[PDB]
Amino acid sequence: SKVSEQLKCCSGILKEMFAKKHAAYAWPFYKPVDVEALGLHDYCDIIKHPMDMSTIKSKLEAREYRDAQEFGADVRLMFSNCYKYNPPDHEVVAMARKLQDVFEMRFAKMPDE
Ligand SMILES: COc1cc2c(cc1-c1c(C)noc1C)[nH]c1nc(C)nc(-c3ccnc4ccccc34)c12
Repeated sequence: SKVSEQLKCCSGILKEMFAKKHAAYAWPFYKPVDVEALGLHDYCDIIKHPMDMSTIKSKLEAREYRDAQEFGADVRLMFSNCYKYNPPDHEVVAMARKLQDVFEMRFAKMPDE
């Protein structure tokens, strides 16, 4: 009951995060950070656990998340990596804050029974 409902909510949230209406700020989070293409030679020294929306999508499709808290932790890990690696005034950090606001506002509405 509660768990299947929670996972439909998580799937809905991730689908919205991929939607065209949020694409102008969500697109850097769609795929794993390409360290070689972006020349981020210190990325793996700073970030021990990379995360992105396509990875979260694959984990939802594989039924890897047992509940909403685990899904939530991966979404927040993705934003935390962005805040850790990039300076706070970077354009990508402004995009992260906007996409995190979309996520947190809907994740707050998670079914609780
Ligand atoms: C600066 O952070 C990123 C940039 C890009 C990214 C991921 C990250 C990233 C990091 C690091 N930590 O968390 C995220 C999210 N994926 C990309 N794909 C492409 C093709 N271009 C860019 C990009 C290149 C140059 N300036 C930009 C300015 C703003 C936004 C994107 C870019 C990026």
